[PDB]
Amino acid sequence: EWEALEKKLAALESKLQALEKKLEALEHG
Amino acid sequence: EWEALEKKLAALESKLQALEKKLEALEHG
Amino acid sequence: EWEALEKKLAALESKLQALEKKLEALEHG
Repeated sequence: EWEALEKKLAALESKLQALEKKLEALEHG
Repeated sequence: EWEALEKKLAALESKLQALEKKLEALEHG
Repeated sequence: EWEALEKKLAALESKLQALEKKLEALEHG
């Protein structure tokens, strides 16, 4: 159970990283 | 392009909330 | 609107991180 839950956090976290990579490229870029 | 980022953010939001429901649930009842 | 996107991002990051210290509470005993 915990592993499944950490799994999810880590996959969202990747996704928030993705989008964040995109914004700060538009802004000042 | 703003709209695309906008949709994406909203889908990330729905996911976290689902995750936060899971956590409140084990954590609270 | 572009700033708005930026604040919505910090707030889901921040929240992801608060969920993690929550999961962590649950596991750690």
